[PDB]
Amino acid sequence: GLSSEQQRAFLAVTQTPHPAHLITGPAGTGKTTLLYALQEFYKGRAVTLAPTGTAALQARGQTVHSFFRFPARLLRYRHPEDIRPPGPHSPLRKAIEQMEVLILDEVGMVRVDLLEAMDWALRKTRKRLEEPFGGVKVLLLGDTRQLEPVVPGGEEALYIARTWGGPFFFQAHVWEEVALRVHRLWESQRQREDPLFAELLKRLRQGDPQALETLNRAAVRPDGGEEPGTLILTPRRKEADALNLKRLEALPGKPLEYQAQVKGEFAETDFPTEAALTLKKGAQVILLRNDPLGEYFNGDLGWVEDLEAEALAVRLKRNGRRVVIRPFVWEKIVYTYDSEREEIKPQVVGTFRQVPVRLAWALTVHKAQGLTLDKVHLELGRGLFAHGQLYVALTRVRRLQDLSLSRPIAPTELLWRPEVEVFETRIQEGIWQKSH
Repeated sequence: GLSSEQQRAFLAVTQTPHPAHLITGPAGTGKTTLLYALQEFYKGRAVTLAPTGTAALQARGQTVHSFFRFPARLLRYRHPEDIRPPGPHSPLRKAIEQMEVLILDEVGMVRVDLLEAMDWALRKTRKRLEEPFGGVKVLLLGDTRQLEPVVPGGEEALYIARTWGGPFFFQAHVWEEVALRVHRLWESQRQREDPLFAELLKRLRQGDPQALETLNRAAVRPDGGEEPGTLILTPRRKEADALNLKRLEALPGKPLEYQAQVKGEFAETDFPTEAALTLKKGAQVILLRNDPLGEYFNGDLGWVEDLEAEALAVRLKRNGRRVVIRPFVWEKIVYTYDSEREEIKPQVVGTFRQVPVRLAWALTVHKAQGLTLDKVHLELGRGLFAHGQLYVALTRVRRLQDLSLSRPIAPTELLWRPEVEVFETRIQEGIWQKSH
C-alpha cells in the first residue's frame, strides 16, 4: 500500500549494500509517509534520530544527543573526552551492536561536528575503526533548503572553521571515505505551475541583482494584507503571536481555553503546539495532524465555528466544512534494547495531549516549513539576512501572483552560502564526493 513515486525511491535505497543515501524533497506531508514506510519496514534493524527535539517528535524518533549521550557543547573531531562509548555490557552498546540502519531526519539542521561525533561513536563502539560507521547503513533525509545550523562565535567558531571550514553536515570528513548516494524526489507537486517562479528563486539564490529588481517591481506592497485568504509570515516566533492575539481578541465571540495533559517527560522546548490554546468562534486555525479517518490533513487551514470542552468544529478552506477535531496524545520516544529477539525495540517516555490547532492568522516561517499555502504576506523587521530566511519564505507558495511583502528586500538577504551552491549543483549527479 505504497504511493506511486515513493516506492521507486524506497526500493532504490533498500537494495544496494551501499551504506549512505540522502533523500531530498520539499518536506512534511507526502514526504513523511515514506519515512513511516521505512521505519515500519526496518522494524528489526533501524534507529530513527534527529538533531533537535522538535524534529525528533515529528519523525517518531529520539534526538541524537539524548541517544548517544553527547554533551551540549562543541563536539571536537574524534575527541575521546567529548565522544565517550558506553561501558561494556551496556544497553547503549547493545543498541549500537544490533542496529544496521540509522535514519537521520532533517539532516540540514545537523551540524558537521554532530555527524563526525556520530561517526566516531559508531566506530569506537562497534570496533570497526577502518570502515565508516562500522559498516552501518546511514539513511539521511533532508533537503538543501532548511539550512543552516548555529555556530555562536569565538574560538568555538574558529574550531569549526579550522577543522572543517564550514558548519554544514556535508563537510564531515566521512564523505572522503563514502560516496553519498543521492535520491531527490522533489515531486510532491513541485513545480509545474510557474517554472519562471522557480527560475526567479534560482536567480536570487545565485545573487543576480536585476532579478531582485524585478522581484521588487512585482511584490512591493503596503504593510497589512487587506485581501481575503492572506497568511502573514514572520522570521521569528515572538512577533507573529502578538499579531495573532490582536486578531483573536477583536472577535465577537466567547473564548474557550483548552488543556494540556502530559503523562511523562516532555520538555517545554519540544512542545509541538501551544500548551494554553485559547480559541474563539470564527478563529482562523491550521490543522497539525493527519486524520486517521482520511477527512483532513496535517496543514490546510480553516475556521472554528463551535468550541466545547473536548470538541470544536472547523470549516476547511480546501474542501468546505468537513470536520470535528479529535484531540491527540503523542509520542515522546527514547530507544532501549529489550530482549524480544536481541533487537530494536522502542519505548515511550512521555505524552502530550491536546486538540491540534495553532492560531494561523500569522505563522512563523519555521513552523510553516514543509507546507504549501494559498496567499502570503511577508512582514519584515528590515534585515537579519546573512544567508537569510529569504529562499524559504518565498518558496512557501507556488506562483509569483500572491506574494505581498513590505520592505523591498536587499540582495545581501537573498543569497545562498557558496559552499551550499557547490554542493547543490554537484548532487544533481546522484552521488557526491568531497573534493580532496
